[PDB]
Amino acid sequence: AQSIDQLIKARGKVYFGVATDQNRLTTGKNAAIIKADFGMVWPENSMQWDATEPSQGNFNFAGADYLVNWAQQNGKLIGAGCLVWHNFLPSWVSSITDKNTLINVMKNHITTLMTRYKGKIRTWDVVGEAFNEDGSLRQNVFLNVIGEDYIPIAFQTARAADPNAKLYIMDYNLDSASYPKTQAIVNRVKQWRAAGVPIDGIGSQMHLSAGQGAGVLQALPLLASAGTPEVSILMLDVAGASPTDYVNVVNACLNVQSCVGITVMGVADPDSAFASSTPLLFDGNFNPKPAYNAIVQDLQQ
Ligand SMILES: O=[N+]([O-])c1ccc2nn[nH]c2c1
Repeated sequence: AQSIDQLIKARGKVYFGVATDQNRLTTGKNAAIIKADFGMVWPENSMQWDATEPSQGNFNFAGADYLVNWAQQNGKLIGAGCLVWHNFLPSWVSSITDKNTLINVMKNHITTLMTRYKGKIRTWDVVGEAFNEDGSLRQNVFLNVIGEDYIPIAFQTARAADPNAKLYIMDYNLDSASYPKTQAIVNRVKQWRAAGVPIDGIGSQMHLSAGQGAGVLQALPLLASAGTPEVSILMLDVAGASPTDYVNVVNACLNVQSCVGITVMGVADPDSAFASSTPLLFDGNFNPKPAYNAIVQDLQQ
């Protein structure tokens, strides 16, 4: 067996996933590789705020429907996001200056997207990139205008929109247990859960430099100590694609009982935003790279 999704499921995890979108599925060998080797897809761009709600209350789902329908057509799980973050955020939103207006805009955005696909989506990334590197909360428009309540409200709204989905907060630079940001998200998530915020998961966005895989072995169990039902690895790529870095990340998930799976940022190196760092698991000829084969070896029993 050569599918890393099949192999990780045979170790008891839920999926090995990949980010994609209509533009990828219509070209190259992406669809064929995803069908063969991955068990879950995420929309890279098509579910982000600027794509789905380019003006207030005016929604569009052309790309998102394409991806969701492709996943259902091909028997793949779906993760989607990000509902509330500063990236891909239209200026019409970040121009809002008052709490109630932004709350209602945010709630309508969450509810409309999640209701459209109710029951079909495994995981929603509800809040993203909410932390500064020092562990304080990032002064995005949601924090600046709503205040700290925005995170409780976002999660409570998402739970109502689709109670079947696993609701995640996600961030990057959570890759060392000694880094302030990693410690802060754990402390805040534990506080938020004790306050009744339904945070089901922490997702670690792992855009890694060479050699950073080893730190994840202790960072991931730190993240899991916040008490969420789940943790996951998102947006994974590694500059140089060292088998060692990738195997370390996989082993971290294997060693964390609440880690449900791993999502890689793309399929083939030339299509990565970081293509020249050759950071993915397939080369430009769509052949599996040494890191892919090292994952296969690590997961086979
Ligand atoms: O894991 N992912 O590659 C991924 C990509 C885009 C997203 N938007 N929200 N969550 C996401 C996860």
